Amino acid sequence: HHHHKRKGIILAGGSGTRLHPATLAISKQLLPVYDKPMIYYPLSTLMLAGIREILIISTPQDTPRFQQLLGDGSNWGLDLQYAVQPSPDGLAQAFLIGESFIGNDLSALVLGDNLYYGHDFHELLGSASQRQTGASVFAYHVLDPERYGVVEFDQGGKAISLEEKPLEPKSNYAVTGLYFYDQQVVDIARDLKPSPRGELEITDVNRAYLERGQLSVEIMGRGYAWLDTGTHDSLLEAGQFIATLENRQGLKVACPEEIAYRQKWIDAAQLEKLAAPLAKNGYGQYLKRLLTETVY
Amino acid sequence: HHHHKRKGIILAGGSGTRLHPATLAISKQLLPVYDKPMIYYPLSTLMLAGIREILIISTPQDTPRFQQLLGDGSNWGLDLQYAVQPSPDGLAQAFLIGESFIGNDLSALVLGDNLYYGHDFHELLGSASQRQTGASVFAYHVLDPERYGVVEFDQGGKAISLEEKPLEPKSNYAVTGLYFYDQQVVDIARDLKPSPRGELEITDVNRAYLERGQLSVEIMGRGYAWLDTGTHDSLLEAGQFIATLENRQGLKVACPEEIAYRQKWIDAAQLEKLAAPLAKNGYGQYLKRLLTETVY
Amino acid sequence: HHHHKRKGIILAGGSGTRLHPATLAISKQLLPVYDKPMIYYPLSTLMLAGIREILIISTPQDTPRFQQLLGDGSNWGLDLQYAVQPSPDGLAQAFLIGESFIGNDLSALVLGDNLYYGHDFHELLGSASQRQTGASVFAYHVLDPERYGVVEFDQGGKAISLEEKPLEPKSNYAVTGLYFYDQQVVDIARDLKPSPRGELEITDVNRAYLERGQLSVEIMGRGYAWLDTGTHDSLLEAGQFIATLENRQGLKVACPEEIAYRQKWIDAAQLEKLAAPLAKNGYGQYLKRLLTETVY
Amino acid sequence: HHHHKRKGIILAGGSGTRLHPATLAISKQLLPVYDKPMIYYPLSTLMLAGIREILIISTPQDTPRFQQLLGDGSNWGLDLQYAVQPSPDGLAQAFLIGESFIGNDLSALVLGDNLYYGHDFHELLGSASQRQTGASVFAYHVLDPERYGVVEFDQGGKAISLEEKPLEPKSNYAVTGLYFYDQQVVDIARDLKPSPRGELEITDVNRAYLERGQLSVEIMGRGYAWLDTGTHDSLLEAGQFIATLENRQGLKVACPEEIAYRQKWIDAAQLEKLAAPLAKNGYGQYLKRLLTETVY
Ligand SMILES: CN(c1c(N)n(Cc2ccccc2Br)c(=O)[nH]c1=O)S(=O)(=O)c1ccccc1
Ligand SMILES: CN(c1c(N)n(Cc2ccccc2Br)c(=O)[nH]c1=O)S(=O)(=O)c1ccccc1
Ligand SMILES: CN(c1c(N)n(Cc2ccccc2Br)c(=O)[nH]c1=O)S(=O)(=O)c1ccccc1
Ligand SMILES: CN(c1c(N)n(Cc2ccccc2Br)c(=O)[nH]c1=O)S(=O)(=O)c1ccccc1
Ligand SMILES: [Cl-]
Ligand SMILES: [Cl-]
Ligand SMILES: [Cl-]
Ligand SMILES: [Cl-]
Repeated sequence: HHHHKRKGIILAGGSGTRLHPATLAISKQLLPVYDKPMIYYPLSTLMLAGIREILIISTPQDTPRFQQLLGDGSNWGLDLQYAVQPSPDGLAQAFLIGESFIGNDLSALVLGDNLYYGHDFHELLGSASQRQTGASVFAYHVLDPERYGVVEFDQGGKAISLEEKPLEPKSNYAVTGLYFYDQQVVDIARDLKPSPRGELEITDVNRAYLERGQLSVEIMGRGYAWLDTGTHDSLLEAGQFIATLENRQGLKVACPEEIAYRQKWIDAAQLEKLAAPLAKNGYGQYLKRLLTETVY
Repeated sequence: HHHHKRKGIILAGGSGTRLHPATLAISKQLLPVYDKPMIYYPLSTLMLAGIREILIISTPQDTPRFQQLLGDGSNWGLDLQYAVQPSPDGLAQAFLIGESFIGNDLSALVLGDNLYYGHDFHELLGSASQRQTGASVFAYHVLDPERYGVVEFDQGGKAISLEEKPLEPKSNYAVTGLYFYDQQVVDIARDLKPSPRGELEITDVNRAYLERGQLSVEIMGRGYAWLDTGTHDSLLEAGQFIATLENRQGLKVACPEEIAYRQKWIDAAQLEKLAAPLAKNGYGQYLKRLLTETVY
Repeated sequence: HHHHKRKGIILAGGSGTRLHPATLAISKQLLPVYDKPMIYYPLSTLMLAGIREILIISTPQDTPRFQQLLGDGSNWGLDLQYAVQPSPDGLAQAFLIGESFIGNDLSALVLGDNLYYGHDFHELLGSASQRQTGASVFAYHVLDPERYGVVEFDQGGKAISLEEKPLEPKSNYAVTGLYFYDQQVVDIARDLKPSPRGELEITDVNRAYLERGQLSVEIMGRGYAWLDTGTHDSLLEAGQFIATLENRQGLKVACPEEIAYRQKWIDAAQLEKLAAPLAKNGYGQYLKRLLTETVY
Repeated sequence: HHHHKRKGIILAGGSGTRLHPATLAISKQLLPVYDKPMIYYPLSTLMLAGIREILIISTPQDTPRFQQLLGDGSNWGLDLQYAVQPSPDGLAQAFLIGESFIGNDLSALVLGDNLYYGHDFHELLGSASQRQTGASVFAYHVLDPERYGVVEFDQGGKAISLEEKPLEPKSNYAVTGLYFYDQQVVDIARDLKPSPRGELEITDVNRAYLERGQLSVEIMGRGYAWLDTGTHDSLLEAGQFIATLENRQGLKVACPEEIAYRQKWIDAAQLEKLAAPLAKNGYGQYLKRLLTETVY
């Protein structure tokens, strides 16, 4: 136990009224994507990147529920802490809210409703996580880049501009909801002004690194799935996508107890205890099977 | 001493740990089925039976959230009351919990995780609602009767036995989660002894009515969909099913605002106000279109 | 000189290049919807109307394949004939191609890519089939009327105009792909002039009947599913929709063997033989179960 | 044009009666998976492995249809040839049928109903394709390894046995439907005897390489999708899986014209011509867009 290198933040704050009435009772990032709470996925992304000290930011109403779901992290070899965003005034506000949590360390922000799947994903993040200066982002080809921060490249494949929700996007490349930053991000976030939309823009954070030549924009290839959670239709597809992978394989995607176990943050003895409450359903069954099966 | 309509109950309590970890932060009946919380579907079903006075039974933990979503019903021409079920002791327990709520009235119990769709469904509920003594249930042909209460019929089509979760079902006709009762149900329920599963069984209730010759079983035809919400798989399918119908039709299934509007429990002016806070999203836009479209 | 029942047509011709490359090797109406060829669904629809004598219209290239699948109908208590449509010149062309087949009889046209599901669907088809003069069509509320023939109603609910693919639909009520005709349709069809699209339009046919006051439009309610097969997306959804119903119920939608059995066009002994060559798979096992289960 | 290094074979032969009636009219590998014929996927796998000379083996009935779909290959920079398997007497029969096509060259067999997706898939195949001696296979963790050829590993992660459809599988690792072989496979196939099931087993081919220490079994990781096409349910999931990837990305999976174009087997001028017939639908639109868009 802990009373209060790279730190993680999950920004799991309010989506406004766009998925109401589904999200009227509870924020989106506590709803299941197939067999597990949405937040398990970005949590799992951070743990895959090797990050164990992690701040979860949510609305004032829902922190108790996040706190309840995940606890202090210790049962999974994590050190979790919690903070609140009172209004949805931009994703960069994560760096103001998390300022004292970050301290003097390196950091990474993941959106709490972002789903990543694919091969060698541990290596793709460990590469960004090892770059100790500047920021690292990921660009992914999408059909509807107007909804996102859009990267423009020159003919030699070098990032030359970023634009948030452009009316005429410059490419089909969109910045995904996963960001790695050095010790400069907090101080860049403090200097931000609200945009025409009344938000502290993460795209402004990232343009400040671009303007200094310190932004690494790596291509996240078509062979990776960055799954859309923005619409009722896209939530549905995501659960369909995860279910098809888990049913085919008899292996789970973004099972935090398993990831902990593979990183050796918990031992056999602890995994076994975590299997015990859930032993009557499939998820406890999965976790027990992992004790005696070799999975390459 | 000397003496001189039908209330509804929705049971939306603990699904224990069945669907953990998806349901760890929030109870099943608030998870979305496509674009609206699951509890809207059975609420709509009672509304369609003509029932305006309704008791929602939930866990102590989740009652506030049902209340936040649903309020007192006044916005939709209903009256909603709340009660808690501290321990999931079985479905027949709704009648003890709801004894003061029911009083000397007729009742209807609906499971808070049961979705229905189909044609003349209003009329099928009308005929059970207007049967003023005894009980009515609905029998539906399912692939896996062993999971349900099962009705055995004789060669005349008459109901002759009921068995809860039989290993060797006598038919494929499962009893759906919607039950209509006369003034005898509370007394029947008080006398029940817990099953060996540690549960007060709705099927024991229906058997009492059967043994007194006061149980109408109606067939809910194959042209109706009675959807499965028991697993992560079936839940996903339930969302796909609704999405497909609403995207095809430009009409919603189980939109409580709409149903109150068509029942004339609320007027055009009242519906316009309900639309306003959701005007940016599709749900609010749909409520608005209903004002100026004849829909047959 | 001196003179003294209803045939069906299924149009399963060229979808041109719309769904190429999926449909390059094989026509649309033979692609599966879940577990059975698409053409089974509209065939089943005619069977449900009581119609036993049926002409299948396909491309010259694909007729052998319809014939290999369906034969002459004798196995299922029907009589199937075949005709070809060398150029996709429009739906009303079915009446010229099928003129000798129809003779002096009543008719019914069904599109070979149109799926229907719902309750009392038998009865809804019964009332159109038994209307012996004029034409009957069905109007269904859709999200995208602009893609269909659209019915405009006056405030009494009476059909007053029909428009093919209007840019500004007068209602959301599209005319479904199922049409019932008296002995005037062939003559109406011979007189049509091609539309500017180079097509003989079914909607022109229905307008002739409207202008003579002999067009019944019945509403196919929202409790019916009329499924979309026009796109790769909608097709996939159509398979998901059927799969969900059949997996839930342990019953099939549009199983022609079953429907002949229940119509008493074939007997138990005949159905047992049809089951045999499919006995290893689920379809054959289902046919076998139908012999020894009462299904209401 | 060509009249009749590594060669490819696609075995797209009969699945018997297990998907009847869906497959009664046409073999499975000509049915669409979402927007394209199933065979496009394994074709695309071979082209991704750098293989351009390719033999397509099908039933006698369906060769004309495969021939019709794909032609001589020349429009896509391939050299296709066709041959027939008269009865389904085992996957190893591909090497007897293809003996003279193979000649003295290296070879690779892909099953015509196998779908692969994932990142760095070009590199994973180019590694197997470069190993000039022995055979290379892939092992993938699945839920139901009894259906497949199953690999057993020792504690150091070395393949020590292969078993075809074991009643008690030794691991959850299954051999996928993609095989690379040197000049020995033809002569090993000729010496095979039929199994207890009356088939020339590909697993026997691969055990012969294992017994000689010449089988490379590489793990295909959980971050890759090997999609199941064996059941109606699994076909459906696959089309759902592909559609979700293509709709999110605005990029296609296994578009052979695109792969050809990226390998430089056809130029801009040719791609443009292939866009022309399909210009009115999305797939022609996709191909034209590829002329003027840089996709990393
Ligand atoms: C399918 N993936 C996955 C894995 N690859 N792994 C393997 C794993 C686990 C711990 C450390 C490295 C690796 Br590789 C795992 O244990 N769980 C997984 O869900 S993943 O890398 O694409 C992924 C991990 C976490 C969140 C989202 C996807
Ligand atoms: C699709 N259905 C439906 C309707 N039929 N209706 C029409 C309606 C509304 C009020 C009273 C009668 C009728 Br009919 C509606 O307004 N909303 C609906 O969702 S239903 O009858 O099958 C249904 C009602 C309530 C919950 C689930 C399905
Ligand atoms: C689900 N339906 C259905 C049925 N209702 N029936 C029952 C049936 C059969 C023959 C005659 C009347 C009736 Br009811 C059946 O045997 N197979 C069916 O698929 S349906 O009436 O909506 C339908 C029939 C034909 C094609 C598509 C749907
Ligand atoms: C999504 N994939 C994919 C690609 N990766 N590519 C990129 C590509 C194309 C040609 C040569 C190398 C690469 Br990388 C492509 O052009 N089409 C694709 O479908 S894939 O490598 O996983 C794949 C290719 C072919 C069949 C099945 C999957
Ligand atoms: Cl990639
Ligand atoms: Cl019915
Ligand atoms: Cl209806
Ligand atoms: Cl992997």
